[PDB]
Amino acid sequence: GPHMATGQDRVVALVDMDCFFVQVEQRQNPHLRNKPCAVVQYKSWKGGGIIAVSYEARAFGVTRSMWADDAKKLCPDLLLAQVRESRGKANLTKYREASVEVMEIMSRFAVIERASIDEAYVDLTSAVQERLQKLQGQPISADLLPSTYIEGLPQGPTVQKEGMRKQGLFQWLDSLQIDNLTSPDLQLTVGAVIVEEMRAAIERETGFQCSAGISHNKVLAKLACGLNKPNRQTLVSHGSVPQLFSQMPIRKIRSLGGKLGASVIEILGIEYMGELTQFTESQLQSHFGEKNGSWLYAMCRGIEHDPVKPRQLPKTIGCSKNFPGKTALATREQVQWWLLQLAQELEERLTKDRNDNDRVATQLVVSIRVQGDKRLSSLRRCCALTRYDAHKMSHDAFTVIKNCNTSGIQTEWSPPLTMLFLCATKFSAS
DNA sequence: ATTATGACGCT
DNA sequence: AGCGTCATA
Ligand SMILES: [Ca+2]
Ligand SMILES: [Mn+2]
Repeated sequence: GPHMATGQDRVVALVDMDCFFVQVEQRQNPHLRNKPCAVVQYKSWKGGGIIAVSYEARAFGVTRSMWADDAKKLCPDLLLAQVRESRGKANLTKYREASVEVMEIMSRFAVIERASIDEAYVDLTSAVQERLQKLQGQPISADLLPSTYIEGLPQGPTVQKEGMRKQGLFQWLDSLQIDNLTSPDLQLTVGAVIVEEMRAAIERETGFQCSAGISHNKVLAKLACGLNKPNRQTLVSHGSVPQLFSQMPIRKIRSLGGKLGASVIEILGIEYMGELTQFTESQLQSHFGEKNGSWLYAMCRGIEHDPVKPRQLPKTIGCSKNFPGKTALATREQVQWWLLQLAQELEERLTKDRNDNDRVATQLVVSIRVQGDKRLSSLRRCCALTRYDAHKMSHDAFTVIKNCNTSGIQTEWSPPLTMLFLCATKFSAS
């Protein structure tokens, strides 16, 4: 009891931009602001595929991975912004550059781990200790947490949402013991103060709104972030975990949304995260392996130790294109033309990366899919990447994959290719 | 005929 | 190394 770790040593936040590609387009085009709108890629096939949706549009049932023509059936007034096309393919440069804007602001506050194009983890443990010493055991005012929800509160002995938020925050702050600098609840609270400041800086300096979660580890921070979107932040305390997890579907936890999570549910005959506490660590290891079992055993108790890695930049730079249905590449020169298109975009991004970040990729990965296959990827081969030249890279890509062709005729390609992928990897300092 | 990515684990 | 899993706009 004295020695049982509680996984409360760190303060971790996850900051996630609201409807990110939509906000990027709304900043650019004021006519889209405060409207049901979505971002789409391509247009010919069923109006294009939606990849981001404003909250106004979500209210009509518009979702990601919906065709625009179908979204227009739910929301006739839906406004659409198209992803840029370059060299015959969608080009995401505008959103990658907006991502860098936000990541650079966050980095002023602390070490961040880039987790996607629109979100990053923050280890706030040191920043919190410093702010605590400035504070001199002075109470934290509700005024410093103007957009913060405390998960699980209010509780016990107003019908409007902002009213409930303040009720919960007051109960939380009323309870706090600001006298103890080592108190995990106090540490989370100060972490939340800092994240309010970070989110205010992001909005001031970019125009973009975001949500955030604050907790003691990455999984809880990610879960917290989702609880009160958009434009709000949520503090999930160690103490809030039993109630939170008691009705939390297992698939909601990061890494459990796929096959492993489905197996936890099936094998154990349970539905909610909290139900995992009734198994021994060895039981969980027996079913799910040493690593997953130990992870699950601690995670269902609110404990996880995965560090926030100090990495602000992506580890790989890749370019890919699908060729679905009848557009599949059936001739050699088709294949070679697109390999060149991909390689030209890759060269452009790599050259920019080398100048910005002082590094060079050393490996080129080539991937394809074949019609009827499998699997998102059918085949993956690597070769050396020694010069940032598209023509060399595309010639090299063709070399490592040309034996995939089962056509006796070398002018034809069989089976037709439904995907091409070029990825640069293994960066070295330059 | 969601598409275009990007990280990490297994063997 | 090559494959598979899981994730995000
Ligand atoms: Ca987001
Ligand atoms: Mn995200």
